Amino acid sequence: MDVSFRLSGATSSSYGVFISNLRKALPNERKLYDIPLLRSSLPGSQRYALIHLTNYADETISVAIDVTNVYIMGYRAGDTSYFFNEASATEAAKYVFKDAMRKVTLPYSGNYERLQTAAGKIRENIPLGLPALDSAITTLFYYNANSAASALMVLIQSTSEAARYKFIEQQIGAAVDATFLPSLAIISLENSWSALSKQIQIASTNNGQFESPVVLINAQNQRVTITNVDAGVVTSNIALLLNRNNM
Repeated sequence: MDVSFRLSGATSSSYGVFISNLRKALPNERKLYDIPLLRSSLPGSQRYALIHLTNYADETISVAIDVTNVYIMGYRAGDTSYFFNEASATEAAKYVFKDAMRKVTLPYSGNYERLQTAAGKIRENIPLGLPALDSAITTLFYYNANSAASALMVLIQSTSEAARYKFIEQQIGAAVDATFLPSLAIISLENSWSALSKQIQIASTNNGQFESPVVLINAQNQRVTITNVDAGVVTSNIALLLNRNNM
């Protein structure tokens, strides 16, 4: 299922609607504690979906994502496609944006470690919020190489991370006319998706108890250890689980 989000006239509601639609395009056979469990894997012809993003100036880029883990493989702007420099993207290039006659291989893979190095900035130094997304779209639309890395980090957190965590969704969506620097509470959630997903799956057959704790940071910068599905992050935050079979 194709989905989309328009910055022109965007509101907290319209962003919520978009995130809601993004989550819906992700297939799942089961749910654990009402949280959809993503597929272990899918055939190339079902593995990808597109996210059409339109900035204020009405310029649009299509972002390709792997629906089993919500990872961005690359994006398309007009007749040019852009793929991350990694095996995942190379594989996706065989299925998406195949009519784009210009194919560009970005100089980095899509993980934070690589991107932060290319950007010379870590996530916490990069503003988020709808206006941030607009600007990121612009730099990707015209491919402003020296700013693409940070822009991609804005794109990832505004889509992938937002889909995974309702909290991140709230924070980014509330920032309609201004931006903000992401808290460690947000970064913490982003860094712990695999772990939380794994522990919740184990918990489903381990009396609701985690095998290993997951440490997060709350809004007061204190470390909070998660050990069971009664934790708030499990009850009222995490909106998708990465399959144990799929990293």
